[PDB]
Parts: sequence; structure tokens; C-alpha cells
Amino acid sequence: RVKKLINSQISLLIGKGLHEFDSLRDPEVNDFRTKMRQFCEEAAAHRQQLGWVEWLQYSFPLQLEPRALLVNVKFEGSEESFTFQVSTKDMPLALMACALRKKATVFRQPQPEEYALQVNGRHEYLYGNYPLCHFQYICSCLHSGLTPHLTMVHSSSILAMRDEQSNSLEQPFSIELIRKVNADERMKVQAGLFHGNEMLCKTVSSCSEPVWKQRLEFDISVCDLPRMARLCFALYAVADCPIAWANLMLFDYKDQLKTGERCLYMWPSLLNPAGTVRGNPNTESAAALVIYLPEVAPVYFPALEKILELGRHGELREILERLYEHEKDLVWKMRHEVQEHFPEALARLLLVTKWNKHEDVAQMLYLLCSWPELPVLSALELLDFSFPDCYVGSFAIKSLRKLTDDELFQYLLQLVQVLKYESYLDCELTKFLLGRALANRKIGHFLFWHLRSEMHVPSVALRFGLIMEAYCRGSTHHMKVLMKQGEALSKLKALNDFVKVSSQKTTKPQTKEMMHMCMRQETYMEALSHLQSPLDPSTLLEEVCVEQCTFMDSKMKPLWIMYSSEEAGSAGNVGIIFKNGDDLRQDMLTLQMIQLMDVLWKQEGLDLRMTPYGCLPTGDRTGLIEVVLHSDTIANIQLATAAFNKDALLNWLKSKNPGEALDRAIEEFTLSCAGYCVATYVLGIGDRHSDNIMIRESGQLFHIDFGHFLGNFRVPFILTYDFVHVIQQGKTNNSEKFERFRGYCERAYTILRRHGLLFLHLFALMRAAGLPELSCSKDIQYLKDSLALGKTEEEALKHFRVKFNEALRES
Ligand SMILES: Nc1cc(C(F)(F)F)c(-c2cc(N3CCOCC3)nc(N3CCOCC3)n2)cn1
Repeated sequence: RVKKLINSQISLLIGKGLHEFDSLRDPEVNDFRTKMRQFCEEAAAHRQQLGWVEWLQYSFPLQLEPRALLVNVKFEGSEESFTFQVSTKDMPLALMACALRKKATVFRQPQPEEYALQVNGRHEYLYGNYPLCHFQYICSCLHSGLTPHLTMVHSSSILAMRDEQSNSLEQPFSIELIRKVNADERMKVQAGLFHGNEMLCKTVSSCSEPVWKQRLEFDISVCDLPRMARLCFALYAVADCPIAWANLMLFDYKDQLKTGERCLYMWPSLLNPAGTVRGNPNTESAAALVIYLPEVAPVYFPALEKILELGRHGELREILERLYEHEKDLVWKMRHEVQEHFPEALARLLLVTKWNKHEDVAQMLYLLCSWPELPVLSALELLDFSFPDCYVGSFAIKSLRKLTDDELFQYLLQLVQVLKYESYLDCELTKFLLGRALANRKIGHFLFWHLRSEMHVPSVALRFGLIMEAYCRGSTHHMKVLMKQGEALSKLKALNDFVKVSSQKTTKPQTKEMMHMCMRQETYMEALSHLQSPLDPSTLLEEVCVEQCTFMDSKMKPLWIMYSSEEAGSAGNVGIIFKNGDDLRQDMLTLQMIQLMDVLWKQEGLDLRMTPYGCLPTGDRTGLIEVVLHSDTIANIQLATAAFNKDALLNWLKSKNPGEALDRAIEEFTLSCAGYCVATYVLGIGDRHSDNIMIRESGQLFHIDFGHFLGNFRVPFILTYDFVHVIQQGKTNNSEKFERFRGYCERAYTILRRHGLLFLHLFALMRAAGLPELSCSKDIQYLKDSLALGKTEEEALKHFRVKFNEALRES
């Protein structure tokens, strides 16, 4: 009965009944389910016995940055507290020893190593040999002025949390084109063999329920088929009218060559090799193609031992590795010199390998099996659809194992999208993502939401559903925590639907008061309170502050939900925006890229005071956006009295930062303005105006609502006069302040160029997302031109300077 309860809770959580998996009677699904369940159960068993500091590393991973301070410290299970004057260079152990001395003297009774410091009212902890200023929390307090509030949590109390959370044939390749086609009856199939993007041979071609009975033969023998060969079909009508497409692997998940009848449930729309290799689930309405794979003999793909035995036998390039037909022959000829003296040029060699020649593949695989590990940057390139081979993919994952949990988190969105390129359910990328999620609860949280947010997409629902199920087997406690989040989102959807309907029939004050009555119902107060934020599991959403909740006036009536927490103090006051009706994927991608820019800038000692707030799609055109409190749009501020509208922004800054605080607010504005000008320029984010640019009371400028990127609508560099007016401290002429700002823009731009390959590799992997503004090479080209990677640093700077000077004349 406890197993029945778990199964039904997984079905509710993942948004797909587990019985739907059994009904498909698919051995590949059944084998994934059984093998991944045991793999995830072993991880849960390993975690149950972790030491209390190891459990802390799993559950509350440290949040680190890429003088003196007062710290308030209390003990768990006590209202009494003490404020200490410690240095920002002190370790958390020095703070814990200082706190324990104050408790021993106050209790009249005479071990810091048995403790960890919790950030009050947050699932965040300060531990390890790190100075206080290297923790994101202390560093954040230092900037905002605020005093850190910490709680001494004992080892026995952390161990109580761990315990509570327990559970060949030279015959040429051929097929037989042997249902519900909807096309013009006045009019009257194209097939192709692919190994990723590359064609293995020339395309071979053929008014409802059509009968062909045609022999389709390819110019390639059955022995030359690579292990990852794809047969791609396109049903169209004779300008061209496309109807449907369908792909399939020639070998199944058990390495055996497919040799029987097949019905292909087609996806509606010429050839689409990147598209999924699984049939359309809507078998009732989709067009189908009847196909027959002839019995060529069983025949399995040769095992690694047989391949290494064949590839074992065998026998100017520096200028090529920075390609023409002759240049590809000299890369292949010196393939051993490429392995021994240019291991990082592996991808270039893989691209010139004749994948339609089995002899050439075996020799490539022979070198690959002894190739040294490559840096993470090189491994991310190998994950592209251009490299579909199973051994190349396994080598890429092996090179990605050295990723830190922080780097893994930074690239997680791309690694999830790469699952859509996978040919089989059980793959080394799924195993890697699952193992890494089960060893870090933050990774497990965002992996869950990335998969859950796409369950309404038929091409990925089975795959993503199966991975979330396996994850749930590895953490019964976390499943319950994520269920509490899903229950809140379910209520926000019902509440937002009421708001949409009510706003079309009555005034704003009236709809807002009815929203509050709906929220004040017991089922709503319960579902909306006491949860971990889906935007950030370390932020606790305690009591929903109904009186402060409202909705915004745009088409979808987004909800603005406020929360508070007595235990967290002023830092427990957090807000979330719930939006339903628009897709948040591109905003999430933009914001993660800005966050990556902020990390790269900070690694070079450049802090541009950015605000990369949370954005998380959770379902079908549904998601959450983190509220940055104490901020307002440029337009709202431009609505003390300004004699000239040009002084409004500066006057607003002055009212929030009087006396000596003004100078530091102007500086925060200048730094963040340089960062956002550079980010929007490099990413090609146009349509920036007073309604989608905001300013914080600290002076920090930030952008919101990134509806367009990569020049979709070349987006020129933008210098806005009202922003230049603040940078110049309200003066007409101030080249000393203006030119410092130009230095910030140029420094930020030159740093991004040094990591240009990282942005290109991440954006190439994101082509799997199916985002309409990141759908071809022209979109990637935009980033190559904005970062000017072909030019030297001096030419790129000169060209950036021409663009910046053009923006200043336009200002
Ligand atoms: N795709 C979207 C949609 C909205 C969406 F919320 F509008 F849907 C927002 C949005 C709008 C908004 N508005 C407030 C100002 O007026 C315009 C709307 N304020 C914010 N904030 C998040 C960061 O902290 C500050 C608040 N996000 C962003 N991206």
C-alpha cells in the first residue's frame, strides 16, 4: 500500500500516469525503467549513510562568489542572540568558536567543528574553509549595508534531517515502401540516410491511403552502415507542399539490425535528420507510412573488441587547425599526429572521417579509445548533433565528469536540450544527469523543472517522463517537496484564470479584492504557503501576504505574489510573478547568458553589478519570474520635482540615496549600465525602451522581458541620453565620468570575446530547443559577428569603438 501511494504520487508529480508506460508494451521503455530505478536506488542508499557535512554538501550546496562586519548569531532552539564584530577574512569556524564562547559565558557553564551556520529563514548554510566574504550571502550583505543573521545548527540536528528524509554483407542497403494522408487530390515520398547532419549517400525518392510497393535502394552497402545510422522520410505533394516527416534508427537499442515490418506514425510539417526517432503518439489522426526492412541474413553491430582489432592496423596540418577538399585528406592522413600532438583538434578530425565507410570508422574509433581527456569547452562541442556516434558521445561525457557542480548548474539547460538529439532511451547522458542530480539536490531540483516544463510536448513526454520517474525512485523525500511546489502552481493557474475572467468584467480594485478572497480560502492558504521556491530551492516561501498580492495589466494578467517569514527577517520578504499564456524559455536562456557574462566578468575582477533574476518555465506556457524588490521602471520614474524631464532619474536616485550615498548609487548605475549595454549588444536584444528597463534603489539598472534576441524583430549599440545624463552626474560635459564608462563597456566586451567559443558551443546545443529565434546558422552567425572572433583583439576593439561612437552621436 505504501508502493501504491508512491506510484500515484509520481503520476501526479510528473504529469503522466505510470500505467501509460506499461500499456506501450515496449521492451526499450521496460528496460530503461528497471535499470534506471536500481541505479537511482543505489544512489539513495549511498546518500543515507553520508557524513553530516557530506549530507549538507548534497542538500545545501555552498553558494560562493565566482574589512570588518557585525554578525548576529543565535542558536537553534533559542530566542536569545548575540552580535559580534568579526572580519570579512575570518573563516566560519572562527565565528562558531566566538559564538560558543558567548553562550558558555552567558550560561555560566564551561567544539565548533560539530556545527554549521544556517542563514536565518533560508535553506542556505555557511561551512568549509572559506573566508566570510567569499560566501554569496555575506558578500551580498556587505554591498547592501545589511547585517548577516546566522543560526548555529548542531551535527545531531543535521543528522536528524538526513534520517527524516530516508526512503559483413556487401548487399546494397534497401527498404520496401509498402494511411491517413491529407493533401490536394489534384496533386500526387523522399527518403535519405543520415549520420547526424551528414548524408551517408544521395537522397532516394519514390490521394489518401497510398499504395507504393516500390523497392528503395541506397548507394551504400549494408556493411558500411554506422551504428548510429538514421533513415529519414518526408511525405510531400507535387511549388512544394510539405505534409509529414518520420525518422528511425537502422539498429535498435540492443545493437541488432532492424529486419522486419514497421508502421511509421508521422509528425506533421524537407528531410528532418535532427528530429526525434520515435513515432507520433497521436496514432488516431497522424499520417502513417508502411515500411519493410528485408532480412539481410541475426546481425548485431560488431563489439568493441572486433572494432579495435580492425582499426588497429594502419600507419601543413598546423595551419589547417585554427576546410577545402584537399585539406580534409591531410587531416585524415596525419590522424595519429593529430592524437599525439593536437588532442584538442579531435572534433576537426571527426568531421573529416568518412562515416559511410566502415574501415574508416574502426580506425577513428581505435584512436578515440586511447584519446586523452579534453577540457570541458572541447567536450561541450562534442555534444552537438554533428557528433552522433555512441563512442564519441560516451568520450564527451567522460570529459564532462570533471565539471564542478557550479559549472554543471550553469550548463544544465543545454545538457537537458541535448537529450532531444538522443537516439535511444538508456544513454550515458541520462545516466550522468541522473547521478549528478541524485548527488546534489539543487541540480535535482532544476533537472526536474526543466523536464516537467516540457511534458505537454509529445516528442519528449515519454523520455522526460521516464527520467523524472527514475529520479523520484532515488529521492522519495524530494518528490514530496516538489509535489508541494506543483500544488502551489496548480492553485496559481486556477487563481490566474479567475483574474483573467474577472478583469474583463469589472474594475481593477474589484478584481484584486476578489483575488484576495479566493486566496483567503483554506485550500489556497494551505497550497500557497510553506514551500521551497521553484526559482531557488534555498529561498523558503513561508506566509503568503495576501494584502500585498496583485496582478499586472498586460494581456495575460500576470500575478504578483508576495511572501513573508518572521524567522528570515527582512530577507524573508520575497516576491514571485506567475505568468500563464506566454512562453518563458527564451527569457530563461537570455537571463542565464547574462548570468554567465556576470561570472566571466567577475573571474577577471570586473563586477558590473548585474541583476540576473530567476526565470523558470514550469509547464505549458507557464512559469515563474523572481521579483527584485525596491525597483521601478524608467517610465514610472519619469512620470523631488524636476524642472526638466532629464533630471527625473537623477532626482529619484537622490531621494533614495541622500548625502554621501549618491556617489555610490551613480557608480552602481554606471557599472550595470555598461554591463547591460554590452549584453544587449552582444546578444542582439532590440526593442529596449523605458517600460522594459528598471532601476533598483541602490542605483543598479537592469533589463526585463527579453522578447527578441539575435537581431530578430543587426541591432546597434545603444547609448540612451537619460542614462548618459546620470553617468555624467547631471552635467552637460563630463568626459572624466563618461570615458570611465566607455572603459567599462570595452573591458566587458573584450572579456566576453575571450570566452566566445563557450557562448557559440552553448548556443549550438540550444538549437535543440526549437526556439523560433534560435533555429538556424544565421542566428549563430549573429553571435560570431557581434563577438568578431575572426578578428584580432585590436581590430575587434576598433570596430566596437566605431559602434560605440556611432551610438554616442545617435544619443
Ligand atoms: N517575459 C517577461 C514578462 C514579465 C511580466 F511579468 F510582465 F509578465 C516580466 C516582468 C515584468 C515586470 N513588470 C513590472 C513593471 O511593469 C511592467 C511589468 N516586472 C518584472 N520584474 C521581474 C524582476 O524584478 C522586478 C519585477 N518582470 C519579465 N519578463
